[PDB]
Amino acid sequence: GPHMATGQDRVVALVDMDCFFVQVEQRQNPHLRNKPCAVVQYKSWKGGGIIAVSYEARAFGVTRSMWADDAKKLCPDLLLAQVRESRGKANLTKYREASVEVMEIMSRFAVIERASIDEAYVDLTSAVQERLQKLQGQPISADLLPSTYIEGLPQGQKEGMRKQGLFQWLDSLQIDNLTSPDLQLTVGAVIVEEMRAAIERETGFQCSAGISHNKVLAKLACGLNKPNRQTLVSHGSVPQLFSQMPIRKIRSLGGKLGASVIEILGIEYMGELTQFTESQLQSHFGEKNGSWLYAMCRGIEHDPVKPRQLPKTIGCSKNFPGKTALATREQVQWWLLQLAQELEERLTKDRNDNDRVATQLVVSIRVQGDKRLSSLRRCCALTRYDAHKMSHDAFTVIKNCNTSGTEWSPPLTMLFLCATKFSAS
DNA sequence: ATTCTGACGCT
Ligand SMILES: Nc1nc2c(ncn2[C@H]2C[C@H](O)[C@@H](COP(=O)(O)NP(=O)(O)OP(=O)(O)O)O2)c(=O)[nH]1
Ligand SMILES: [Mn+2]
Ligand SMILES: [Mn+2]
Repeated sequence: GPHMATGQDRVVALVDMDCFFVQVEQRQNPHLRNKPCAVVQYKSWKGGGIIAVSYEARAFGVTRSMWADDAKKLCPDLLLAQVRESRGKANLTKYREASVEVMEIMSRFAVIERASIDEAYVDLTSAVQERLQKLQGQPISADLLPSTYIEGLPQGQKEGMRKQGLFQWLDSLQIDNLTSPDLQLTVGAVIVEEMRAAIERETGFQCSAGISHNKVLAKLACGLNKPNRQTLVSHGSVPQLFSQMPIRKIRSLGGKLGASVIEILGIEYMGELTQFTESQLQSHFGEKNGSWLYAMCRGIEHDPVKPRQLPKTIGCSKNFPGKTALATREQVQWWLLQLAQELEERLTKDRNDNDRVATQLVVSIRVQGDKRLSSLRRCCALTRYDAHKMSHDAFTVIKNCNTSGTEWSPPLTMLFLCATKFSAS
């Protein structure tokens, strides 16, 4: 009872941009705004592969991983923006720079952990404490939460439902107790409204957010009312929320591990995990995963918001599927050089912006007919930012995969160069 | 023949 800690010590938010690459293209090209539109990579094979879809286009069934030619069958009016092509490959620089715009705004409010090109976690515990002291017992008005949903409310038109649930929540709040976790989350949500307003004012981009006591619940909360809304998931909301939540929806369980939880335990929903002992879960899934699962299904997770805004690696990849696979020495060399030229550009800019240098070069390849996504992964020293040296070293390190007797066999279906092991500069 | 990333765990 009094000694079962409840994982209510922190206020954590997850901010995720709405259809991010589409919004970047819509800001640049006003003719795309408020239209069914998507962003593709390449164009020749089936019109290109879609990686981002506006919410208008999602209403017709357009999804990521769809070929644009197929999406047009669902949505004949679909508008398309193509990712930039440089040195014969997709170049995501525009979206990386847009990401930095957003991250720099979020960093004004609190320490953030970049979790992807378009999302960051925010540790708001200290900011909430400061703001609670600033309010000096003053209640929290619904006007301060104009885009917030309270998960699980109302209890007992979409905007009308939203506001009913918010009123129920706010009428229940104990504002005089500076230590109430529910009040702390509410103040967190006020700050996140301010952060999201700043992002939209200063970039034009809309985003959604989750506010809860840890990263997993904040990420889950984010997706519940996208787009352009934020969602507060309280500790008390967890039993009902998890009682029908498929296990695969929880971050890290969308893959083989979640499938094995489902199959070994004979369950479907996160909440059903509560019926197992910590030792039982550790027995099936290992000591780390088992402890994590035991706490997670009760709404509890301890993973910190890491102070890390910048990527830890800078990588350059290209697939060569089907008959396009690289089958000569000259081909492999030329593409390694293209990859290294983009890597050198991004690294030189990184070194000037972020006062750091990469020290290790990772080379990964796939060969045709190989089941694995990495037929080989080998590292070497990254001593200078020179594309010719990096491409020559990558070839030196992969060349003994060639079984030919000028030819390359098995043909390569993927090349990948990644700079890692950064040190201050 | 979604492709192009990037974090993190295991051994
Ligand atoms: N190259 C590449 N980029 C991708 C891929 N998947 C996503 N991206 C890029 C394009 C995406 O815009 C961006 C962020 O991915 P999300 O946050 O998962 N989706 P979004 O923000 O579009 O919509 P929502 O409102 O549902 O969050 O990452 C992929 O497989 N490949
Ligand atoms: Mn997003
Ligand atoms: Mn995202």
